[PDB]
Amino acid sequence: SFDPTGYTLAHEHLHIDLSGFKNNVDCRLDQYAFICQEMNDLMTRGVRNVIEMTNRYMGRNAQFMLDVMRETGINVVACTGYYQDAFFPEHVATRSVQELAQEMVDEIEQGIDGTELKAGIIAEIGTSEGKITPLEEKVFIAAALAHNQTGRPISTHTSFSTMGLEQLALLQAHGVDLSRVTVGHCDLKDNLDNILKMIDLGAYVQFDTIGKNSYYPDEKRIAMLHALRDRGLLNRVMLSMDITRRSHLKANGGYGYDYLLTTFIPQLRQSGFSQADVDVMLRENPSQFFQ
Ligand SMILES: [Zn+2]
Ligand SMILES: [Zn+2]
Repeated sequence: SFDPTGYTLAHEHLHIDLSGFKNNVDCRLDQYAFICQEMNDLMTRGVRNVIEMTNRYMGRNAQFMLDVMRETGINVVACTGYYQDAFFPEHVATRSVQELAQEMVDEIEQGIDGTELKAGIIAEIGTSEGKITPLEEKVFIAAALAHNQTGRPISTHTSFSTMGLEQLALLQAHGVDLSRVTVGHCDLKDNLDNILKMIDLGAYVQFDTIGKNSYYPDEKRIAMLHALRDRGLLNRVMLSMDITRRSHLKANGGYGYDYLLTTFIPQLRQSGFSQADVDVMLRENPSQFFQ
């Protein structure tokens, strides 16, 4: 299963389909051969695990993930949960918070999509830009309930690096040990103040939008990583690319998942990070958090 001797990409999508919400086939990331080739490339750079963030109604495909693992040998940790307000199915409003929690618990305990594969994390649970809507609050409470019963960690989605502290306060008010929560997308803006506060509360933070330079530059992500390294806070930071589109794949003229290792990490080491510093974020942290 999980291989603690190798690297872990903390937030990725291997099979996601948000094409129906957008009317864009680019958002239907389901090109098997290409995805398998990308996993083989990751394997050559020491990656052994990928935490998949596609929950049921985001277009998850357990069989596809089982197949990718069978073909490449990479380990994929599947998730369970609900996305964000704009993408919620109608039933998030009509079901009770208890029913939502039960669903997440069964996906963790029995299996997902009719297969033998089980969800290993409650994720990607998100909030909207600059606000937590009533339905998102309900989903976060359900996540808290499912975590309090199964102990599986919670991995979130912050919209443009907003509301992270609010997500933590909500989860903690519902009995969640914040060391079991990792805040996604903290790297889409100058977000040091919030990040330091989140780490102070005991949560893990993620710089998982590496390569998405039209949103925020990698140079600035590197500067923020240095601020964390300077304060001895690297043991709370995890990394990823958050690949979501066909155009992100190398076969389609994109940068691919391994861009993290072929390009970003080399720039990070060039700016001063030791390989040990890198290994804390890519190997140590995930092994301690995801298991
Ligand atoms: Zn996300
Ligand atoms: Zn994502």
